Amino acid sequence: SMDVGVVGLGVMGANLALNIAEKGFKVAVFNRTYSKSEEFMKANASAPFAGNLKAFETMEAFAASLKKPRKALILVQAGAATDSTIEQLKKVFEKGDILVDTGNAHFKDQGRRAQQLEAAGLRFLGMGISGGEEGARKGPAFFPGGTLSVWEEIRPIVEAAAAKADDGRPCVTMNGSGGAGSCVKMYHNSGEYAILQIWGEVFDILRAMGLNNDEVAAVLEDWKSKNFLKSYMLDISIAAARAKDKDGSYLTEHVMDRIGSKGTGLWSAQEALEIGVPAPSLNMAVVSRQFTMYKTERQANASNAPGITQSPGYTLKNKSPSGPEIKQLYDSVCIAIISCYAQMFQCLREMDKVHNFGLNLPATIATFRAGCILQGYLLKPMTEAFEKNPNISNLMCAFQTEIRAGLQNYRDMVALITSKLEVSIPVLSASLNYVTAMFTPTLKYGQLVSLQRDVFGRHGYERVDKDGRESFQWPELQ
Amino acid sequence: SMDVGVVGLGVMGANLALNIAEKGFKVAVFNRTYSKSEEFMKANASAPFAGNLKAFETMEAFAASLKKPRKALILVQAGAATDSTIEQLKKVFEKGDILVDTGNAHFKDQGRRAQQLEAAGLRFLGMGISGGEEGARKGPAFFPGGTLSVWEEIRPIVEAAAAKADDGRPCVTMNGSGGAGSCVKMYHNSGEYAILQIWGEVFDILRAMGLNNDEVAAVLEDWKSKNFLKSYMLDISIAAARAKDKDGSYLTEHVMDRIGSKGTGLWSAQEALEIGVPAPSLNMAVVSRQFTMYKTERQANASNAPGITQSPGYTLKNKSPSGPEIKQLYDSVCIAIISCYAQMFQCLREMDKVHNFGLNLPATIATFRAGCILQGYLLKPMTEAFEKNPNISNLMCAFQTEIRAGLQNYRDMVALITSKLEVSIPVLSASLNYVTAMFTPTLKYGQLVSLQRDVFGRHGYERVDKDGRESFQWPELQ
Repeated sequence: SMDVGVVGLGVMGANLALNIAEKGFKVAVFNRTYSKSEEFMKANASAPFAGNLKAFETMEAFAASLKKPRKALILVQAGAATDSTIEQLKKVFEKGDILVDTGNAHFKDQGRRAQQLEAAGLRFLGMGISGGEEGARKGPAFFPGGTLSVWEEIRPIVEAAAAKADDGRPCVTMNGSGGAGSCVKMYHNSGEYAILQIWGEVFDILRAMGLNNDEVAAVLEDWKSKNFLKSYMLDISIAAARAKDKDGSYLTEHVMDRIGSKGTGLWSAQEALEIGVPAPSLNMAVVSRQFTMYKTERQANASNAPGITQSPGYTLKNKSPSGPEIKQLYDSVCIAIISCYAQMFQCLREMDKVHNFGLNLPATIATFRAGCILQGYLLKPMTEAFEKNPNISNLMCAFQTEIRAGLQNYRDMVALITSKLEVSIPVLSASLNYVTAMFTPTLKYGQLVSLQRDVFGRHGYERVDKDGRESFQWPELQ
Repeated sequence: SMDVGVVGLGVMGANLALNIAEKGFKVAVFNRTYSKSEEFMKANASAPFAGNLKAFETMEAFAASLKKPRKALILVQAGAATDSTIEQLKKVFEKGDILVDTGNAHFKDQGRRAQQLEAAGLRFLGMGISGGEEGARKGPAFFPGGTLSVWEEIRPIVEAAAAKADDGRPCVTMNGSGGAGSCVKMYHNSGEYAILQIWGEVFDILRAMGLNNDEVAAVLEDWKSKNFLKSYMLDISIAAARAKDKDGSYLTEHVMDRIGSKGTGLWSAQEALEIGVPAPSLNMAVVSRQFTMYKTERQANASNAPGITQSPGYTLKNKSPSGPEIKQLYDSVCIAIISCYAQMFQCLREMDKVHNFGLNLPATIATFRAGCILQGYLLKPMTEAFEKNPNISNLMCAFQTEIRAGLQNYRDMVALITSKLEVSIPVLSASLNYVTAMFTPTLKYGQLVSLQRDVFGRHGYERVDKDGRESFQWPELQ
């Protein structure tokens, strides 16, 4: 009798299964195209734990092997296929069993699937998984939401396969009801986008300033040694920059500049907008990708107006990590990244208030420390900040010191990049605005726009001295 | 019999009624609280066209008086209010009649309504209207869409009431089917958001640079005479700036910095994101308002980190429009505004192909020339530009000259404001990135990010030299 069943042998599904197999649990496996199951069993025939790997043919056979209550991690990356798979399962399953969708769809869909199901007798759980291929095999992070009782049943299996933080804690924790887990995964992917784009801009900026791919890597490597930015994403950027083609040249130069995406980012942007929390970096991260996808249009515009974007340029006198400007960039990045995290958490906090998940923010953040793509040093003090005072106005307050120290440098660096370089910095730019705007008591432009709306729409405006709305009597303008 | 009916007497309802009856048509009126109709016919009983106005009892009556096919213009608040009203009408009308919704619905709802109604034997028309209270009376712009059949039946009343642009052409045209008209209005409101914000930013910047409310007015005033920026919104900004409170001080100083919104801008942002078209200025326009609504949080953040946004500052030598700095700020705005319109139009271009509206852009953009909020000089050359080459890659090229000339000024100003001023410039900033990004053939950050996605997710990447997708082999990182 199998302890758990894993549905869908993808990048994640197969690695995850192994991980759980190696942890000692007997796992029934199942794929759409049985053939793949074969190839799978093949490449892993020799593993020392291949005895815990039972492959199957028919759902109905697969379902009987699992110890009641069955437990099935649906690892089929889809939207539709996930619903299709849920139907197959739902039929061959019995009252009480569990269906865990580790899927990657809108938290709103999870609220649906769950609700139908409980009324149909089966128990559901929407759970996120971050770590990628390696993370899946070695130990990712999970972000569950759903029935409180369902968690306790599954806890042993996931706590064992989760990555362990520097404090022995497994990076998994019940985040709250319904789609709470899928929401956290969504916003996680949201911050991921903003951060990857930040590194990407750094690359573009340094290249513009005269550094070649190797010299860039040395500054990333220096920044890694300074510790504050130590992160997975930083590591992969270094790999990405040093990478070389078969012909011995930098890979990056042969890469078509069009960034694909699969939606998590897009939705987080739309919901942030929906509920109304300001998250400029999260949006511009998606917009920045949209920029690339329009390769054809950009090429046409260029032809129509040759070198219109031309600037004076700025070639670096000191291409070494200790150079004055490179230190200016460093601070920029540190703050920029901090604001990305800030916005990400503010969205989550607000999302809890609105959907009432009963989210335990400091418990959730703690599970970001390893396995997931967002892992890195900064997660330590951020976890502590939210542990120390859970009702903090905003995450940036906790870093008031760091921020004061580099804010001017942040301002100078983008001022210089803007006037002198021929590079677009969507995210680095939006992030600075987030910082300046969020620490400003009175935004004057809000006074003007507020009045304007009254001029044509007669919407009225709030006053700082009275109460209620006031509407001004305006002269005709046509 | 009656020429046409109007339901709902908001700021828009009443005025449009008078607009229409003044033009020679008999207009049946209805409303929920018959009191409101009483108050309407009340205040307007002396008008030389009152005999072309008739307040009604019930829909039985209202629908009774109208020349068949009944044509009704619903003018109530969007949402459930509209839904109800259409249902009441539905009972009291007959095969062939026409329901013209004109109250700001998300273009997807209109397309649905169209079908509902079309399967029930009635005709529907989603028809946006813009111009505000004054414009509603003097003649605004209309953005209709749905069945062509209805259009030619309504063309007289809407043409006669709409504003006429220079060439004497009225600001109305059939925009396409279904929700094509509401879509145009949605994006019209989206450009409006961005541009209002740009003026608001100008106010903030000059105030920061030392100008008092009356001195900025003089700058705008000079900008108007330069003609290129002549626009409605410019005019109202001037009024807004000049306005004084009963205590004889500037109104803006007593205004609560919180910008309300009603959705159209929000959705335009979400759909632009959805179809994937890059509209950074349209997106940040909504965010900038979000920034203001978080007044409480901003106030708290400021208390926990006093003087954190403290900057060098920059006071101007001459507060006269002849000031060199004021001159570059001018180029900045010109260019900023041009990209706003550009983004707006690209959104519609793609919207049309995805949703197959059969929209004729040059006809559509021509109806924006007068009556609507976005009206101004620029709409003239822009209209020409699209009549000249309908499949021009991006409107920005048609303005290559002006861009080439002011681009560095635009960069230097933004650089200056970023470095020295204690103000946030969300949209002036995003718009500059839109310009630099859209004219750049190769965005290098796209190369890094592209590869990054491969590292962890094994998503592969497109090559500029091979064709298809490739995936590299990477070192373990954990």
